[PDB]
Amino acid sequence: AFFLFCSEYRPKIKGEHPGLSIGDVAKKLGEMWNNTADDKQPYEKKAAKLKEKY
DNA sequence: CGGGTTTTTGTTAAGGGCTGTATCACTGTGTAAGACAGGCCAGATC
Repeated sequence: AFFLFCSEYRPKIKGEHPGLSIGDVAKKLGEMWNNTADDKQPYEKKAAKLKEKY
C-alpha cells in the first residue's frame, strides 16, 4: 500500500516540498501513505500486475 | 508429506554522499648481423 503509494505520488511530493533528505522525505511520505490501502490500493494493484507480468 | 509457526528473506520502490576501478592525455628510435643475388670489372687463358 504505502510503498506503491509513494512510488506513485513521487512527482508532486518530491517536487513540491521534499524535506531534509530523500530518506526522511520518503520515510514520512510512506508513513502518511500507510496511514491514508483505503486510498492507495490501485498503485499496489499495478505493482502486482507488473510482478505477475515479469 | 503438511498448516501454521520459527525465526527470518527479498525486494523493490522512491533519491544521496562515499568508494573503487576504468579511462585519458601523453609521452620514448633507426637498427644490427647474415644470406643471397645480380652488376662491374680487371686480370686469366687460349
